[PDB]
Amino acid sequence: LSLQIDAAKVEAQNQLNAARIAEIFNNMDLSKQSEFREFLKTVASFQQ
Amino acid sequence: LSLQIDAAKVEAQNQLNAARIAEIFNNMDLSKQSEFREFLKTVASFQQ
Repeated sequence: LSLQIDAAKVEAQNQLNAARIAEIFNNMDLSKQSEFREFLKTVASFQQ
Repeated sequence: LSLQIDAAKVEAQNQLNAARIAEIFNNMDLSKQSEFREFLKTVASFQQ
């Protein structure tokens, strides 16, 4: 049951951490991609 | 069954994390490649 709780922790940890990882990545990336686009769009503008 | 749930977690974790990894990479890269192109295209423009 300890090994279990250990798994339970390792899992909880992995889960909240999963959650954390999943989130951070999604937030970081999606947003990042989209904003970088702006940057490009503007560099463009600027050229003209 | 615990080892199983442990695998189930390790797997769930690996899965959502997989998902996370797969996504972030794809988003980060595809987008990144394409935008960097813009940059080049413009540097070009600028030259002229």
